[PDB]
Amino acid sequence: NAVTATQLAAKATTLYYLHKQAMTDEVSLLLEQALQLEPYNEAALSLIANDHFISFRFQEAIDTWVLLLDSNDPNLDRVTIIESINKAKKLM
Repeated sequence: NAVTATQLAAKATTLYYLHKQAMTDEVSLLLEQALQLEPYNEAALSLIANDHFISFRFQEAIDTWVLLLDSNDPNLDRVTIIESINKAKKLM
């Protein structure tokens, strides 16, 4: 019935990328709500990490990705996430 965490994170993602990649209160709240429903939501944590990365906060990007890796979702693309961590690590 209700909107899913991924659907909330998808709206957050649209408002983010199409609007100057700003973490506004609106984007942050949609993400918070995705993570209230699913604490390890891939779409949500991935936006947060990417936003850190884009902002050159490489340590915080890594922390978010490492947190995402603790997901128990068998389908999680760990490979791409760890490539992201590795890039970030090299830019620090």
